[PDB]
Amino acid sequence: LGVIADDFTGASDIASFLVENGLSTVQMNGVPTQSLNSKVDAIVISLKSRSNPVNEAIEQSLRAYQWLKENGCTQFYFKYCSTFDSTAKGNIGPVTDALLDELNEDFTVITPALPVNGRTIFNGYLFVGDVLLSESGMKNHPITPMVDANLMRLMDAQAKGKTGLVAYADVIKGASRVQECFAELKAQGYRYAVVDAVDNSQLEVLAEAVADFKLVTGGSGLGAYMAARLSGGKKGTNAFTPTKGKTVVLSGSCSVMTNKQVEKYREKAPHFQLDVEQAIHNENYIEQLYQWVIANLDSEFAPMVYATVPPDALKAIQHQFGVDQASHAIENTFAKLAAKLKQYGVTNFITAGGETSSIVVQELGFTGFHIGKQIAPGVPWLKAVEEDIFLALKSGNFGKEDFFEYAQGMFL
Repeated sequence: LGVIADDFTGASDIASFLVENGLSTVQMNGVPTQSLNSKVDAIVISLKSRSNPVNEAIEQSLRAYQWLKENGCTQFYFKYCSTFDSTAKGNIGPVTDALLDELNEDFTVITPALPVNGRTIFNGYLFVGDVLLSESGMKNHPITPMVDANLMRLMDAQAKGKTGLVAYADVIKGASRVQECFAELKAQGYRYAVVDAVDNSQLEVLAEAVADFKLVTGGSGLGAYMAARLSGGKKGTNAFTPTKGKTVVLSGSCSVMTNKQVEKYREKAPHFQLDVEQAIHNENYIEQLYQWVIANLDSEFAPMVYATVPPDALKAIQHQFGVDQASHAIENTFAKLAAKLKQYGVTNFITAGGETSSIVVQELGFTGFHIGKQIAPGVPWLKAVEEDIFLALKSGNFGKEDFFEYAQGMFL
């Protein structure tokens, strides 16, 4: 199974869904230049093609497909947002068409639905919670505003073909009936088919119906049920975790949740607060931190180096050292420390904060990861494809208070 996602958050989202439903998954960030020496059930390629120039999105998508194809994928999934984010030139249609063309196929399904998570489709109209898409916040979206809730109309505006519908009344009759409707829509000259779902069992039916489709499109909802069918109901209970090795926590976020997670963890393990003044003027700071970390790698809980300070104290630093000057010092420090620790032999990295996580992954040079056991919603355990290194990247809002120790508790 090859998934081609139009954004990072969505790629991570569906990838977790595939794993939480029994499928071994590898999420590549961008089209890879080297083959995947690993045998997995699903490979998700994360792109930045939600609203970039349409010919770029098409070329990139075709490149992702060619790679996924070269690397064993036989079924493809074009993943987009559950709110159908696009415009009349919105790449959803162009990309679907390009993919259909390349594949020598002429029909596929459309479904940004996951009823349990407030994304329902009735009569082809998309609802976002209790209201129509056109009535939600999406109506005034900053990049891709949505003023029409009718999916067949939205797709028709940006597609080369015509969009049909498999209504609720027919989905509730089963997979076979859906296929009969698929056969009917195709005879009527439809190239795509929106499928209703006001309840999750409708995705379960569709999942079964599209079992032999060379290509399918949608949000995470369908992909999840496709994984559940392919796995036979298996869950993520047996997804991997880090094996025993040296671990380090690098916290840089100053969000309300992170500040509490740090305040709760410094109580449990060795902690060294990263001082911004020293990050910019002391040249031996990285060497000091490195020595300190490795000399505290034997405690019960991994040592933690953190920049995390209350949003109040942070704004005070931003207005004394400068927003960008202080941001760099912190990022360059974690990056150079993480590189030294990896060379030394640390195999598990637990980061906190969006920027801190990106910089550490950037420095270590990882291009993709094997998705593992879920530590918290949105925070799975990872393992680089390049080498046996595990990482837990926690954006500032995810995880409960005891996140740091918990992340470690599961593999001990």
